Amino acid sequence: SGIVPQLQNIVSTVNLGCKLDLKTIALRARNAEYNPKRFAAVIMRIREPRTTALIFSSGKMVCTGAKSEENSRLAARKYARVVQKLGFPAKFLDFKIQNMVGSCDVKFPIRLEGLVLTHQQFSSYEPELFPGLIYRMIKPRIVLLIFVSGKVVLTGAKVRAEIYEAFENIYPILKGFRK
DNA sequence: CTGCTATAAAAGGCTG
DNA sequence: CAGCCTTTTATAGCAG
Repeated sequence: SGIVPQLQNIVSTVNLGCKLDLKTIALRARNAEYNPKRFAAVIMRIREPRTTALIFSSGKMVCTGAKSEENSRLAARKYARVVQKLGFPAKFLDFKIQNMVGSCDVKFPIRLEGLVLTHQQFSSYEPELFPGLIYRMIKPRIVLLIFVSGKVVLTGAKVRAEIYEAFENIYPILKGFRK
């Protein structure tokens, strides 16, 4: 297509390998908060890579907001180090990229009303509920949110190649419905 | 503007 | 048990 989807968000998980005292973490770490009555984890943030972590008493952690796999792992290690420095016997076990989000612009308006008819088996489009056509692709297994503006969001990927494969698969289809 | 509408994914505690 | 809740991010509609 000559168009490369840009990564906008990465969700990763890692296991610190030890029970954690969320109250202690919340009290001592800057940009760390804990309100068990609202959510069961410590919400911690760092400005670089700009991300947000959810740290559970179990030792498991969720890292969100990075723009790349590297940046996601880098952020996860920084959060792990913070917990480690606090005094907990933290490890860095089974780090894994769980979801990746990409977006691009095909630079032409799309006749979503048309796409939905021909690709009924993969599309959900109710403009009065949400303006984007939701395309549930099978191979690769990725969900695309296709807009009239020609903007496209792709999500559900574990590796970037899946975002690229999905976009390359949809491109010839969107061209067939230029508005 | 805010907070909804929809998408994926994980963590784990909570309600139904 | 299932499903909600929170967190992130592109996208773009809506009522207040």
